[PDB]
Amino acid sequence: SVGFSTGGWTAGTYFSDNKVVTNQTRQFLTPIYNGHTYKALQADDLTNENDKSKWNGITTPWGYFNFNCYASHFSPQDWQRMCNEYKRWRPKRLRVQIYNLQLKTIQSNGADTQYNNDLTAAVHILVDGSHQFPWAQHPWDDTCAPELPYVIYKTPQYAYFQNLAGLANNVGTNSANKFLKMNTPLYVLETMSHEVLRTGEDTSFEFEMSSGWVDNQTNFCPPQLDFNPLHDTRRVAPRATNNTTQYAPYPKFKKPSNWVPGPGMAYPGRGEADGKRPAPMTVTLRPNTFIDAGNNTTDRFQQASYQEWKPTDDTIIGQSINVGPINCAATDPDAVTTAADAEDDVANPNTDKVSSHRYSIDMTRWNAIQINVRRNNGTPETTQIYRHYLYPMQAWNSNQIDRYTPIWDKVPNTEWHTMLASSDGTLPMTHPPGTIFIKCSKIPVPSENNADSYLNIYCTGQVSYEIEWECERYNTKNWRPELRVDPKNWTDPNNYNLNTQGGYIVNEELYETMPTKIGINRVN
Amino acid sequence: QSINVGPINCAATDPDAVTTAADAEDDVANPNTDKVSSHRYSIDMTRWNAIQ
Repeated sequence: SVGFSTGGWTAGTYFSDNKVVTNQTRQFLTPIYNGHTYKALQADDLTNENDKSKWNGITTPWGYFNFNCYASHFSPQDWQRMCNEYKRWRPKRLRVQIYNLQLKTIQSNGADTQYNNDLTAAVHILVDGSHQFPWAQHPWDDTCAPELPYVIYKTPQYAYFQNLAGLANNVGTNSANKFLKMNTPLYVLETMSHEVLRTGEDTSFEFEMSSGWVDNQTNFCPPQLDFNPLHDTRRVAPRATNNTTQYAPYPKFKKPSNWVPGPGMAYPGRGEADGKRPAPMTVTLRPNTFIDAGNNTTDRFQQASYQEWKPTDDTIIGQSINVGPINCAATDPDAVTTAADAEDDVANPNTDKVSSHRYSIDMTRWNAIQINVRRNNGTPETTQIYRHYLYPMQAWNSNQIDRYTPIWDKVPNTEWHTMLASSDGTLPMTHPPGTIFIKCSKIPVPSENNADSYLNIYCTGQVSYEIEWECERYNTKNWRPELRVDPKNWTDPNNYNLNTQGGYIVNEELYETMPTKIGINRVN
Repeated sequence: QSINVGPINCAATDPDAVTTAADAEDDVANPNTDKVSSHRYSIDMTRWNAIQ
């Protein structure tokens, strides 16, 4: 009833050979969002020249839970133990419980604000498990459940994309412009069946997860260098004299390999001080039936070549498609393109404060690739491949991740996709755990004039979430001891600890990395 | 050797009209530009104009 709890606090991590189970409970707060209504959100009004986008979408009264991050499921201790004791792991399933719900009215009496509970108020809880709504979740959003278990979790508001103002507009006849505008979808969560719960009710959800592995081990040997120098190779290298070729054997310590360095792009980005085109890769969209108005009413394109339309810089900035990290097996951009978790004062350099995946010592990831030719006049020349695509006989490893990395990303729903090897370290999965949407019930109050007037309320409760992790211990024949995740290298010995104000101390002087793939060697 | 390969455009949308065309007779007397069939009409957002 009203005086019975619908659950209890569940916490702690279980370790075993084949599986690890994490248990977290958070007290959460859900307010009223967006005035209980749906609104269009147009970035052209919200932005300015420093960062401009034509992004259009819908903001909703709903909010959602986000469990996607490792620091959400692992304490620094438990993350250390994962990295030290297991060669790889992946999430098998997620169980979420929402319970001990409280609905309070916010009512002002004089200057005081009084908080009384409405025992008959309800909460809307929607789970979209088949992903029929947009999936607005960017993996690096700051909306994830809090790291410390005693911190309140404010649920983020849900909003999604509709169209690009430059592409979708009223221009031309039988044009991609109107069709993008006509065909723009609208999603309202009240059109799907969902639960409504009062204080005595609770609910639960389970999600099966299929994905690739997070690999904790590193390759000490470049696959090209794994050979025995004591012996000759039968294979001979060409030597060009005049119009003929003379052959000589490769040296014992240089043996040609069948194995090609993995795909990679070393592009840092423009490095500009604005927010216009910050990513290494930007993309522009021009449907072939698109009509350019020659105004600001549409995107702008000049034809550079026959049947080629080059976007203007404003068009590139406007469509705001930013792609990164794209580096894959190239290691030069690692520090610059993977960075996160930094606030910019500009007063003090955050260069070493920022987190990035730069710390991998793996030997399958390349600085530079050189191709070698000889011209007719006898001049050898070598150039480098800065964008190197998928090619037969490539083998490589993912970059390292840390505890502040998001766990998963959603694979786009499309006909075709290539192998899912992420540069940011997420595990792409076709169906991630379904989003749990939460909304306070809309309690209307009578009004003399016609007006939308409701009762100001909010929801508080406890969310318990649990992931079962499939893991594997390592065996090695290595004689020597290996690197492990440890505090010894920290600049600041007092880290992941509390100060006298209650502040949680993380990475104040420098970013202290607790990365995967630090020490465990696998043989080629 | 007369080896001709097309359409190769795949996800690039600029060649769509020009490289996919078919079902046209050439009199040259009247323009067949709009008479010809091609797959140019997709509004899909996964296919790109340009990559920078």
